[PDB]
Amino acid sequence: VSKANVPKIDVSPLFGDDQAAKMRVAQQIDAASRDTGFFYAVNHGINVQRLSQKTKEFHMSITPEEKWDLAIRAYNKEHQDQVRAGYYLSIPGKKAVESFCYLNPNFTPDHPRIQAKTPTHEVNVWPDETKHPGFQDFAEQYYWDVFGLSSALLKGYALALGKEENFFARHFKPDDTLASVVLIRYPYLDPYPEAAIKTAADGTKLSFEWHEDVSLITVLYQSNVQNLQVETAAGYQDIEADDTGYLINCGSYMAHLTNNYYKAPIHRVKWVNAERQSLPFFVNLGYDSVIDPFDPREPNGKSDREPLSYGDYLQNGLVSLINKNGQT
Ligand SMILES: CSC[C@@H](NC(=O)[C@H](CS)NC(=O)CCC[C@H]([NH3+])C(=O)O)C(=O)O
Ligand SMILES: [Fe+3]
Repeated sequence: VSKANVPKIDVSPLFGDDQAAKMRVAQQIDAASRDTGFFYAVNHGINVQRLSQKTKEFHMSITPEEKWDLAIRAYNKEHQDQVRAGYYLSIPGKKAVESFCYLNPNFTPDHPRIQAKTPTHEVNVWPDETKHPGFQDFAEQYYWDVFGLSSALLKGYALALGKEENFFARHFKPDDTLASVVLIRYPYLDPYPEAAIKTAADGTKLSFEWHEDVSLITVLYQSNVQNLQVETAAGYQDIEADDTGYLINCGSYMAHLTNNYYKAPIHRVKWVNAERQSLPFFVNLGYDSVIDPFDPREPNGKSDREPLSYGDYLQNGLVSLINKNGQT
């Protein structure tokens, strides 16, 4: 398989006030978005080594009892309110992956959307503080660090599409974003059960099948173990690993809003027998956020798509992804 073109882009100007330098970053985002759909954000300012260390400490110390106590409803019928947030268990002999998902720390018991029991909004669940000292505080702070990077990236995408820098960012707010962090553990297993390995039509062994992301953009940290592939006009291509940067791509809400000018790249996860991490941040807007679809390839910029609220998009997309590629 040939190597995919995934450029490294220094996104540091997006945190500053040099408008010309921001346009030069926006062009790089435009170019990558129009080519393979992927780029590595470098000079992003986040301490990813500490994120990996704290995540490993958690994954390797959590016990079976704690996983049931934090489990989503797909694994524990007693937790009917946990559709998104909580622990997603492995099934030894059958399913290797396991993970922990958390949402906006501002979704507290008194938040208006939590009081209304609005779909896709939940109060996070956390392990015992005595058993995992500092974990909740670290994880909540990580949400806000990656939120800050994501806001800066959204400024770059807006400028790239010919809009004002707050075009997307104005709908991405601390008090109501539906964004999520997922701490995914992909384990080393000896023997690796065949039931946990899928095979693509082209013969490639996979851990997760082809898909488009359910997001506006996805901001991903991964270990230094090659595993991702992107479908291009030249076929599936390997994405090189880089554990110092963030791998960025568009999700299907960006494809909808831009009329496929910036596509949501189809990508898949190869099977690798290695202990590693996949830590995505899905950049989701607010429940009622609606951006009128447009088309940057058309002179009048008009699109033939109907407006879709982010809440409707997200609820439907997450269900569809489970139906297509299985409960994770
Ligand atoms: C390289 S794909 C990256 C990663 N796979 C995932 O993260 C998959 C596909 S993006 N996403 C999902 O299952 C949606 C989770 C949504 C979350 N539960 C929520 O409530 O927000 C991986 O396997 O490495
Ligand atoms: Fe994905």
